[PDB]
Amino acid sequence: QLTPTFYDNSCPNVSNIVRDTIVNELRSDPRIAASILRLHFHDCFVNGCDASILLDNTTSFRTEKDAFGNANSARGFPVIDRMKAAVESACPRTVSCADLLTIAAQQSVTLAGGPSWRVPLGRRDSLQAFLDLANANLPAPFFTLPQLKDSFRNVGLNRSSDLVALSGGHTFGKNQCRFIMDRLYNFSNTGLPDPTLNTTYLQTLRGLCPLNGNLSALVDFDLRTPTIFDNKYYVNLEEQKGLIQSDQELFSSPNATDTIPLVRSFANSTQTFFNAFVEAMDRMGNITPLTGTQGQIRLNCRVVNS
Ligand code: HEM
Ligand SMILES: [Ca+2]
Ligand SMILES: [Ca+2]
Repeated sequence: QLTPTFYDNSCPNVSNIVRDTIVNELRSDPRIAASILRLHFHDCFVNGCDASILLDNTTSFRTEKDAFGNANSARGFPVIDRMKAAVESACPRTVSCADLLTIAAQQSVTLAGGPSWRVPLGRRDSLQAFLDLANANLPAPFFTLPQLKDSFRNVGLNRSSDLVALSGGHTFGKNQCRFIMDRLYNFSNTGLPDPTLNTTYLQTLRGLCPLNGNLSALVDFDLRTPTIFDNKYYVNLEEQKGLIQSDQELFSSPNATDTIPLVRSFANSTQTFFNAFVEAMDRMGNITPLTGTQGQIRLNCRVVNS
């Protein structure tokens, strides 16, 4: 069983070291908090939160960094290396990369203005990386609501609250133009923009992402508060201003009978959202962890101990 007090004796300063690292990084890179939260999400959805995503290529297995959902998208790896080194200095061979990334994600949310809580700890590091599983398990922005639900259920998160609350991670961070081009100019081969996208916002997005333009250009997930972790993400959905298809479907999908009331509840109360986010975050953080003597306490998050 994972427990929040796992390192209270072996490394009481772990959370503070993680926090300090993120605070320093945020000065030069204001997007790092969002990036780190996403790394934890992509770690947990592939064989569980086992730091498998942090592993680099080997001649025996490919890195998850080359998965469609990670390649030229996932970032912050050097920052994780930095805090790991700092933690290894303070507490040699004690804190796993899996736990480190989980704490990093929580501290990132808190630093961005979100809720503060102690995440369960005790996870251990994987002995391999899973590229094929990452390609299969990571959800895509073009997924329909049924597909999004399927993706979450596939890894162990059955609740619509899990999906709606965790999607709130898009209350900050960036998204490439490439992922919304269809919504803007030719949605589902209709030759028309996605009808669930507010027409005024449509114009704004088209200006940021012109047809035949730079597909790697970045746009804010939350037009209200781009870098603050708050419930504004849901207010946007209510006005048909979710950025990607997967965001707006939580409110507009024909299959959203169960998700609409959740979107409204989170848009109506910060407390309700934050409570749900922490609950869902801990559930995601409890996905098939290696514990006890299983796996290792990786010294270098990029490679398995030898
Ligand atoms: C429900 C399905 C989800 C889909 C389809 C999805 C899709 C995406 C896409 C397309 C991007 C843009 C990547 C890029 O342009 O490089 C992204 C970014 C992001 N996602 Fe998600 N996401 C989902 C769920 C989540 C969850 C559960 C979290 C965390 C709790 C999360 C947190 C983030 C953050 C913070 C960013 C910004 C990262 C950065 O700016 O570096 N996402 N997501
Ligand atoms: Ca993983
Ligand atoms: Ca926000």
